[PDB]
Amino acid sequence: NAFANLQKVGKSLMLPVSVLPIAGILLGVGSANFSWLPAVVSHVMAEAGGSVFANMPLIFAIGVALGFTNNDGVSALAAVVAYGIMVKTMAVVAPLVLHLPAEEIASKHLADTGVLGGIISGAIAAYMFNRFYRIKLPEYLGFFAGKRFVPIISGLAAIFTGVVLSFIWPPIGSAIQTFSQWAAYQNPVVAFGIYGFIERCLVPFGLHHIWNVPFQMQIGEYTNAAGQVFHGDIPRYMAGDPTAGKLSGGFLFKMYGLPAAAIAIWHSAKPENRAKVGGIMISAALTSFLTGITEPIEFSFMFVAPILYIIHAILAGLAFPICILLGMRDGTSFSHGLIDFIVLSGNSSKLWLFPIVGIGYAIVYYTIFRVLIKALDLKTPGR
Amino acid sequence: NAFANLQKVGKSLMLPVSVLPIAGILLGVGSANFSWLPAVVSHVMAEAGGSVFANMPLIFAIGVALGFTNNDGVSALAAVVAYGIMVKTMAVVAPLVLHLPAEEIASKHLADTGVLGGIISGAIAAYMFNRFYRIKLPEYLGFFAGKRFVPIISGLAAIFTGVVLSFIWPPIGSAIQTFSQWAAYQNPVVAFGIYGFIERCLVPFGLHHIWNVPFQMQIGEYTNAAGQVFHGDIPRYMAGDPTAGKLSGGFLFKMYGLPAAAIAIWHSAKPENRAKVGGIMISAALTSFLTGITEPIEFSFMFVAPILYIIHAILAGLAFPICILLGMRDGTSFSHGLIDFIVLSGNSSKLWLFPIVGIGYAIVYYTIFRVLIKALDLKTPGR
Ligand SMILES: OC[C@H]1O[C@@H](O)[C@H](O)[C@@H](O)[C@@H]1O
Ligand SMILES: OC[C@H]1O[C@@H](O)[C@H](O)[C@@H](O)[C@@H]1O
Repeated sequence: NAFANLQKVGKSLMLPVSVLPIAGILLGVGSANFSWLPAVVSHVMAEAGGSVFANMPLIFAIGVALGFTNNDGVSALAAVVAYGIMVKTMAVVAPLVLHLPAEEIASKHLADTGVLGGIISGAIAAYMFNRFYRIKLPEYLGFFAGKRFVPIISGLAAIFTGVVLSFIWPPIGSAIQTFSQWAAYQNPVVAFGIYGFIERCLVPFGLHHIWNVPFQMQIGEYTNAAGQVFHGDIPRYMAGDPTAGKLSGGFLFKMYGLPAAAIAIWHSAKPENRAKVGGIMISAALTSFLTGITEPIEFSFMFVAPILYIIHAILAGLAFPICILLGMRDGTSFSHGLIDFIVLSGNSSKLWLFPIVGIGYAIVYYTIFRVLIKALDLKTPGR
Repeated sequence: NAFANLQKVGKSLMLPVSVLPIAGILLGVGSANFSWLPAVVSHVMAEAGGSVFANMPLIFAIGVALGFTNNDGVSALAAVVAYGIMVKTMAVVAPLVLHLPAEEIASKHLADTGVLGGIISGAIAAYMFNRFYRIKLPEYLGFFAGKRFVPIISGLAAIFTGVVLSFIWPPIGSAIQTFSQWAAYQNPVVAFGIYGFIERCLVPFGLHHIWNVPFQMQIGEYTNAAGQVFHGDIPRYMAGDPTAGKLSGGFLFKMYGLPAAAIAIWHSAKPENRAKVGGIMISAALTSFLTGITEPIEFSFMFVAPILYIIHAILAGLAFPICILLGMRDGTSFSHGLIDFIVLSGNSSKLWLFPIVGIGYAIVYYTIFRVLIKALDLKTPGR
């Protein structure tokens, strides 16, 4: 059941992403320094959003623990304990292993685990909960027995894992740093084209959350004037990173093409199966256009027309290079929709080109889908 | 149902306490600087325990949220978000309200909420979960609907509450600071005598957790060489505070008298109801002697012999002044037992007097219970 196990990783890694909108509303608006809001309000909102982003590794740990424990809050408490213990164990052991000052390591994040550390801590907590949450102790130790024993063993395992990972990290950490530097600053064009293609390829099976975690949460490192450091395209754009927003190509298809593809599916639908198909597809198009959720649109032609899905994946992969080359920069919280498009427009660049290239993308999607449905006789909804 | 509501507060405030043993094992041993352990091991364990104690307000928020949401992990995630948002909102607004530098406020903790802030955040998260965890949104916004909407509204409410409390705190905070200073440094004798008496009076109904939260977690302020600041007798003793350990009077009755009271109950039991009574009471005595859990012993004579319970409460209240005056200093993690007595003995003082005064307390309890059962015909277990 490896395939199902991988899915639970995707769902568990999605939950930390679902709480980004509150960070986007606060940090996105606050960092924009809108003239129609007092500076105090913007500063407070920015600080609140930065607080939300400072706990992202802990939120990931909680997500993993809840995903692998049927959403039990004691597992979340164990994840908190284990994440704290592991982070402090690594921070105190790594200077000894590397024989370098702790301050330099912290500043350069040589031993920093971040989201991966949160995932490891949450996995430890989930395993300890699943094994020991029914542990029977001697009658005179019955108090610590059960869910009460989970945090203690989780913390012990956490300190052990902290020592082990303080020994193990340097190589994998250097590899991760090199990959992040490449994909963020050296060749972001091909990097994010591949990201888009692989994400569309993985969306059918739920692994796109796993594939997104690096690009959305880890690659890149931006520090604001307050000294807080952000990792990933999403937090870095919300924080106000001029180099972020490389995921802006999501808008081009999510808000224009997939809705245009749905419109094409509606039009190509038979008249006897046209009204209901149009209702379903307009609902899906509105969903993808406002929130950015593509699954109602993509699942319609995911299996019946694999050729259409491959063409969509290629176009989506090309969307990100198009925006990067054209300078179109606008970020999202969870998925690329109109709400995120407007709320997060404060730090955007060339926001006017988005409707233009979007109309182009809609025309391309509509024409391609209509032509290939007529030619290849693809059985899109309503057939 | 106010009485039941108060109970849920006690249970919810107990859960943060139940994860103290891992802090006690690590911080208690690590801070002791035992010669039979390498300095590196002790330092690592101390840092891990300090990490556990740094998140105590967050652990309290999670406890409240889980207690008032039937232990749902999404409520814990909402509590994390809300606690972070509220803490940074207060830290950024209070300097404006008080017109004082933020650094001075943070150092002196003038606007610090701590455990109370965690409780407030957890209450916000629990209320928002209970109200909105079934919220129905427009079909095109269905993604944010449900448990996904709880963290966003919880964070908004958290920032609003942060502003309100940054306005409201100074008076109540000054009152709390004065009470803590008094009970910790000015008249700890009467303070902890009253604490013991009221704790024994509230144990029957579960409010003793609420009554303990201030003394255990808030009164006092100790900072170690690492710069971490601890609040409450328990963390301060674990950290190595010479002035802490005022709860050491718990041992005198929990490990000696209540077990001695159980032995007296066994002896006074009728021969036909003596073997099983002795088994039950020896199990209870072992529980209270090792872990410190008094409920098995106290509930035996709680209702049948209210006079005995009142005498026990008075003796327990006198226990803490006795230790304070005699200098007997030894701390606990959750309750006063032999495991905590040994593990946390590294920072103890006059550990030799504990068995002596304990034998005295056992003699007193045994004599009093036997005499009053023979005289007043109190129907202790086995009658
Ligand atoms: O699965 C929900 C959403 O997750 C986002 O990260 C993806 O970009 C979208 O394509 C998807 O609809
Ligand atoms: O209720 C469990 C335990 O809680 C502790 O805080 C009290 O000191 C004990 O008397 C009690 O047995």
